[PDB]
Amino acid sequence: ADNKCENSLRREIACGQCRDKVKTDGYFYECCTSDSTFKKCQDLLH
Repeated sequence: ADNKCENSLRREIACGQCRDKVKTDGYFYECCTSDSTFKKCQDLLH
């Protein structure tokens, strides 16, 4: 898929945080193109 975050600044800023917390390389690029993966990240930030 394409980089959704590239179009949504919020999605980019959000993934950036989880990328560090989750401590998983590629996570940022994964959640950016993964609606399901965002669910988990949404819980952590919550």
